[PDB]
Amino acid sequence: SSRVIVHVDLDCFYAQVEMISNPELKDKPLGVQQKYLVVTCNYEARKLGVKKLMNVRDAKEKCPQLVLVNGEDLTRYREMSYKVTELLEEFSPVVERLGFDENFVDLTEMVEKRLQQLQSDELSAVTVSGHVYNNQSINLLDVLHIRLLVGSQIAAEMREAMYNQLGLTGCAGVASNKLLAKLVSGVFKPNQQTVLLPESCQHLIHSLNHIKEIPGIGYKTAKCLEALGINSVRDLQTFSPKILEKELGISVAQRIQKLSFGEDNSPVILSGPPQSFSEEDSFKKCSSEVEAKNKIEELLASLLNRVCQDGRKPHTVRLIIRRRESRQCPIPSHVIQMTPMVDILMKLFRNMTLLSVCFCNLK
Amino acid sequence: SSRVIVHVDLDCFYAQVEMISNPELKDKPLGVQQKYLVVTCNYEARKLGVKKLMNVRDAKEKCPQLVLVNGEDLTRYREMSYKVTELLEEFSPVVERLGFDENFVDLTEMVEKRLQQLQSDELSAVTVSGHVYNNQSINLLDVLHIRLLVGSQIAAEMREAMYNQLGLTGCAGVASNKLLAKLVSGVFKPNQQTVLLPESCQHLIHSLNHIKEIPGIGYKTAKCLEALGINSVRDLQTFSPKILEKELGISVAQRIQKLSFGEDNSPVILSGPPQSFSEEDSFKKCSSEVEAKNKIEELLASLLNRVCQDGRKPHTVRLIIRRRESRQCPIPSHVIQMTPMVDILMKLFRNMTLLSVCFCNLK
DNA sequence: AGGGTCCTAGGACCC
DNA sequence: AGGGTCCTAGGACCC
Ligand SMILES: [Ca+2]
Ligand SMILES: [Ca+2]
Ligand SMILES: [Ca+2]
Ligand SMILES: [Ca+2]
Repeated sequence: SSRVIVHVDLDCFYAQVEMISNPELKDKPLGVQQKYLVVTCNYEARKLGVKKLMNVRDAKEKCPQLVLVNGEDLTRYREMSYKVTELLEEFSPVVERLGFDENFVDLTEMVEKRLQQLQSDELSAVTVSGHVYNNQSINLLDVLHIRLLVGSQIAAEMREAMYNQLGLTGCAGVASNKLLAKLVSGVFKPNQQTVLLPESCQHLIHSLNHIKEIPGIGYKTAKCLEALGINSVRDLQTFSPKILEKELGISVAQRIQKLSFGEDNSPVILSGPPQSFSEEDSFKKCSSEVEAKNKIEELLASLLNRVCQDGRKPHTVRLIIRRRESRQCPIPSHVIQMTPMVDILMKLFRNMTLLSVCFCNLK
Repeated sequence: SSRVIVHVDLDCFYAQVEMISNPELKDKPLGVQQKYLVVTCNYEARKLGVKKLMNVRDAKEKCPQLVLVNGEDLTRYREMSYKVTELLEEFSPVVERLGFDENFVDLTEMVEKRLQQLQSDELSAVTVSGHVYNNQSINLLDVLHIRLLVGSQIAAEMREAMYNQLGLTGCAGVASNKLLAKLVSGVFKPNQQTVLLPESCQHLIHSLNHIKEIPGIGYKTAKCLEALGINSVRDLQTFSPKILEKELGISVAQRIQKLSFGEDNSPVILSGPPQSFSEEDSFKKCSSEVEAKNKIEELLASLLNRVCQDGRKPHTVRLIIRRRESRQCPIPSHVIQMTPMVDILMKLFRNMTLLSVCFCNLK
């Protein structure tokens, strides 16, 4: 029932794609520009004082010597994301994606293969690759330790294979479940990998500086918790289970309190092909008229430049706004094998600072 | 783009299972008893004046010489249902179930195989099996006619294979989509099969005596339609498409009006294993106290006698009532590999003439 | 920002 | 009755 999971995380991802979509961006302070905000920055830009999601005013005032490229189209980032997943699936079929720049892999079949291609002295060579968290000694007699180094060497290959093949540097974190693997990967922040052996566990949850840093405890679940006298991870651990049941509910409170201890029971989900393809247009309360039309038309050009890909096609259409609301309905089947579409999306709008079109229910 | 679909329908199904679960029920007027109502009756019982869903008072007063068996457990009906689907999947992998006693099969690969294992004189033998609807002549030069007899012979085998193998008599209806196939199967009502060739189409939709008889036009969609001056199938055909769009919506009105003409674009859904396993307890406002507990406990005994089957197991639990409402939440994973369950279902009840427990999200 | 994800409670429907 | 089904609009979450 103990596992080995690894968690692979692409570095300043959108920007690292850019330094390969244009070699001249190397050793330059690069930021990626989305409306009037820098969405992410390469490690030259981050030490000149540019910060992720700090306005592009102060991006150019802490670093008026910053270079910028556009990030309002995602295409190159997304393609380069799926080559990452694809590459990791070459190591194991079960890979779970998480946004464009993280992935998990269950290594427990592949660790249990690699321990049965070792005679005695290959086992005596079972070292760590990368760092160990909280600089913990390894008792190479604890099979949980043994397995959690076999997985870390596997993690090295995934990272070097990403480099030698795809050209991406990225961090990896190995640990007995998706949660501790996700928190340990970020520890040694530039390009490297870190493995959480079992006794290090509590040292990684109490190192957090607010329960919002817990994977899965979000914006609303922090508000509720903070209005109960729960701020520290240990508050959330020691708090009454029943009172948590009945302010947050049975599904949340069982889940997030079990998180605070470092527990995560969920398996690695083979994401496979995506569920949906969608696009967004933010504006400063600009759309105030049925020129909602234009952005609906404009968002549907790219979407039809997308939902002809990967050999599948959509059956439902959804229009999302914040004048969130959504209206959806099935695409009339004769359209599935532009413009008549547009009037469908206006039937959804007329049925109701942002407009979005979304194509899902792919078959 | 024309297709051949067949629609197989088990006769007085629950009762026909009974006449095989007990041979002594042959040539007896059999009804199946659910609370104080006869849920269905074999064809001896139906000609003595017993009617499906007429109280078991008048069931025993139009036919005080009726024999009855219990139908408040479904098990034998369900097992015998899936042997039907299984048997039809042996003919084609893509079978769509519909309640316990109907199925569709797409025969368009198997018709297109069988027409390429015919030399000339086997093609000259391509007759109908069963009846033709509206007693229509067959121009054996129209390939749509040709294919819609090849499918009807296939339909014979499914029915005789059901008999010789499973022992069930049942009706079959073949037609170019799931809708006309479903309406034509019921035409010749005792055990037989009927095929709708293309020109017969309108003769089968206008033969209906209210738009509730259309597959998919239900209880609510009839109410709305009837409050617009729509009662006949031709009312619904000729009614304004836009006004239908904006009283019934874009997804309904596009769908059900296209139904009224005999059109159904939806493919045959390979149902595969079921999505959910659930159970129900009706009562005459009896549960009025936390003896809701008992029925929750009682419904969970059978459900755990069920959700250990077919090699899969549930991840979410749902409690349904009508004091519909439902509350669900994920089953804590340590329970997935009774009694602690019961308290979960009471956390759902306390969060709120019927009580039901439902296990789905099977993995 | 701009993408993604699943859950839920209800809504219709079928038999 | 007593089972089943999918859709939808929202709800949370992640990056
Ligand atoms: Ca980074
Ligand atoms: Ca978080
Ligand atoms: Ca019948
Ligand atoms: Ca109907």
